[PDB]
Amino acid sequence: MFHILRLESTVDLSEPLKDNGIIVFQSDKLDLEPSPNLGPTGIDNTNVNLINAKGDVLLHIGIRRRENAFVFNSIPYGESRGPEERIPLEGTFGDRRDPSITIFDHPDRYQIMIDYKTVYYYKKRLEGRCEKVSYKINEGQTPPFSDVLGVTVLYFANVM
Amino acid sequence: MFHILRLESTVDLSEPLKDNGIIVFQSDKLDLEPSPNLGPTGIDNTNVNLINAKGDVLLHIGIRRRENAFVFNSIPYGESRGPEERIPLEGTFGDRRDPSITIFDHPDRYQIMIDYKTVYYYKKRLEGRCEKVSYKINEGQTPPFSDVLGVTVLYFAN
Amino acid sequence: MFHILRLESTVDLSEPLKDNGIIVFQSDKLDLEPSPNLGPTGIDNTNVNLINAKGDVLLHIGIRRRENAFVFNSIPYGESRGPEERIPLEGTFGDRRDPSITIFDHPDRYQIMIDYKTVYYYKKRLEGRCEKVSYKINEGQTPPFSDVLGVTVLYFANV
Amino acid sequence: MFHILRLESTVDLSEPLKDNGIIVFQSDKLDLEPSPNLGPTGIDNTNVNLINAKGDVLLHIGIRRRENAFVFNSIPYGESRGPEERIPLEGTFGDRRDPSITIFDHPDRYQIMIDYKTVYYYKKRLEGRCEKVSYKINEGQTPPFSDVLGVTVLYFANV
Ligand SMILES: CC(=O)N[C@@H]1[C@@H](O)[C@H](O[C@@H]2O[C@H](CO)[C@@H](O[C@@H]3O[C@H](CO)[C@@H](O)[C@H](O)[C@H]3NC(C)=O)[C@H](O)[C@H]2NC(C)=O)[C@@H](CO)O[C@H]1O
Ligand SMILES: CC(=O)N[C@@H]1[C@@H](O)[C@H](O[C@@H]2O[C@H](CO)[C@@H](O[C@@H]3O[C@H](CO)[C@@H](O)[C@H](O)[C@H]3NC(C)=O)[C@H](O)[C@H]2NC(C)=O)[C@@H](CO)O[C@H]1O
Ligand SMILES: CC(=O)N[C@@H]1[C@@H](O)[C@H](O[C@@H]2O[C@H](CO)[C@@H](O[C@@H]3O[C@H](CO)[C@@H](O)[C@H](O)[C@H]3NC(C)=O)[C@H](O)[C@H]2NC(C)=O)[C@@H](CO)O[C@H]1O
Ligand SMILES: CC(=O)N[C@@H]1[C@@H](O)[C@H](O[C@@H]2O[C@H](CO)[C@@H](O[C@@H]3O[C@H](CO)[C@@H](O)[C@H](O)[C@H]3NC(C)=O)[C@H](O)[C@H]2NC(C)=O)[C@@H](CO)O[C@H]1O
Repeated sequence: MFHILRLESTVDLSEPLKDNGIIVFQSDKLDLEPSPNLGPTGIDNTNVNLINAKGDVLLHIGIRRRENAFVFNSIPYGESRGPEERIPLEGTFGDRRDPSITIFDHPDRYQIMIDYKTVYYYKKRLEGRCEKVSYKINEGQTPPFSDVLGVTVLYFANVM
Repeated sequence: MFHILRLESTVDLSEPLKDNGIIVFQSDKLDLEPSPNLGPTGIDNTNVNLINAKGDVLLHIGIRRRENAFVFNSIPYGESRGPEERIPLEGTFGDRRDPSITIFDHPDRYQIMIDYKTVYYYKKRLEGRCEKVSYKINEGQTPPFSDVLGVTVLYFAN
Repeated sequence: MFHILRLESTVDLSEPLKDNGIIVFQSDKLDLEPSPNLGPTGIDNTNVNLINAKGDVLLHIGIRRRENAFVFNSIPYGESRGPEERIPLEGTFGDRRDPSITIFDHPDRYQIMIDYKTVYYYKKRLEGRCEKVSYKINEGQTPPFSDVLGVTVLYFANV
Repeated sequence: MFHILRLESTVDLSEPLKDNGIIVFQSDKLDLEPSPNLGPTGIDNTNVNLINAKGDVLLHIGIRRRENAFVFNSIPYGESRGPEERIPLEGTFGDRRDPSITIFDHPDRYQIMIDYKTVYYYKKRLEGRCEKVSYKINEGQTPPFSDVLGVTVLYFANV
């Protein structure tokens, strides 16, 4: 289904994401210039995340404008981050004034696409099905996307 | 392309909608119960609109929960509404949680679908291409959809 | 729902086309040059047809390479054709080597698209829902499309 | 892009399949009962294949109605096959009358779907991009699909 995902909020999916589910995060704007306001955290960070019932972040997708990179990671509920997996940020967005981040579920990894082009395969690290998604940003910053995202959960059979 | 359309706002399209353009208004909420607060207007009205460069509402689609109806109309810039064309509200959205209103452009009419099922063909009345879309509601009411809609502009296939 | 439609054959739809049904005839080839041989009819004609249960051709879409024009019409079963509605052929095909003719059903008219671009609205003339489709050509000619077409029936909500 | 693929033929793709290319083989018929005639091979085998420029079968997808299984493998041109990877046949088809086998390319593997539901991930074994596809059957048998398939080559951005 479709979900409205407001910046700084978590939305519950209607049901756990089934095998091979696809999640599309849609923004209507793209601003790759770093947030004019860095704020108290010292890290320009806007992220989307796939969460399980327990609250673990199965997949964290962070955009780092000041670091020229995407940061992928998994974060167990109430625990610290795992090791980061990073790819350069430049050359990913651009072709769409309305950028999208799509994740395709696979048995042991997530296929991550930017504007429907695959940029990374992230090996799963934590157990459980995705049941929630979030869109967060470090205190006092402005995101690279619209402050509201359209999130669509779909299956291959839905687009065929 | 994709647009975020907030309640009581107008969004400009990236370009004028071309012939046979398709505009999909997506909500992640459905609440067919009339707005608990009716407000000063006395009319429970939440609507989406297609507007030309000149500010004319080419097509107005109103949801009237208190009247069991959809109201379609066109409103010239700074003038009054045209005659209203209505159809029942019941049996359209049903209870699907993410309702959508899709408008498919034709040369002389708009095909209107609720949840991708065609409900009405509205004969065009005003000239000009759709260049902006809006989402409005009468003072003091709560809408039957989410307060933010995802609006997608597309053309059949690729 | 997908169907194989060979040249000079008719194929039953799995069920009649429902309101607002979309039928897409897909070819893997395009050749707008007239058929090398004209044959005995003297009319270079290849066509696809939407037919009801009683055999009536609800909508006939003919491609006339030598006449520079599509021909639209309806033919009751066992009777002669009605008045033809023509549009030029030039300017339709084709942004692609695998052309398609898509028909979108509407209560009173069909919307005809070439390569998903609308080229004409044809007012319905005969009663009944489309339950079969055909792909036909005049004796001794070769078509502008592949000798086999993929026909897909879909609805806006599939999409 | 669309292509007509006849049984016992090989069709060239428009260009080598790019990363994440999706290939959909569509049939307008489904018949899982074993081929009435088995033939001299003694193996009821109908298959589709993805082939590179050198003629190597990058991926072989075989339906074995008398063995209750799909057989996946890669076969270098003019060389014997490698080890087979199999999954049961039962429970994959049956939901629709027009079955399809989709292959979604990944860097080191092919994601295989039956009726758009993923059934297997086959690790790539041979080098080179897919440039041809084929549809074959053992001598004297009839296939579980129509004798002509619609083959669509697309990329996620196309849907
Ligand atoms: C102290 C130590 O052992 N080493 C320091 C590193 O931990 C530190 O790396 C940065 O750490 C922060 C906090 O973990 C990272 O930011 C977090 O990233 C995760 C996803 O990986 C995300 O969920 C959090 O939202 C985000 N935090 C905030 C507040 O934005 C950050 O990416 C790391 N940066 C790196 C590794 O380049 C570095 C800081 O440069 O210092 C070490 O001394
Ligand atoms: C002069 C006279 O006696 N006529 C009365 C009608 O005017 C009245 O119609 C109602 O008028 C209002 C105001 O136009 C309509 O509401 C508006 O609807 C348009 C779309 O058509 C929309 O753009 C506006 O947002 C909306 N305005 C508000 C404030 O919500 C309303 O739908 C009409 N209702 C009808 C026709 O039933 C009718 C009864 O209402 O009585 C006549 O006697
Ligand atoms: C009254 C009279 O006899 N006048 C002649 C016209 O009938 C004739 O028109 C042409 O008629 C032929 C045959 O009907 C048309 O081709 C047919 O087109 C229909 C669809 O409209 C198609 O289903 C048939 O397959 C097809 N027949 C064949 C054999 O291909 C043709 O389009 C008409 N051409 C016109 C009207 O320009 C004209 C033709 O010059 O001659 C009159 O004498
Ligand atoms: C040690 C030894 O001799 N091994 C024998 C195995 O080779 C044999 O396996 C069967 O082999 C046949 C022929 O190779 C297999 O069919 C082939 O399958 C490939 C794809 O894997 C396909 O491309 C070929 O078209 C196809 N050949 C024909 C003619 O259809 C078949 O799947 C194998 N069946 C098995 C292994 O279950 C087994 C068979 O019992 O015997 C060994 O002794």
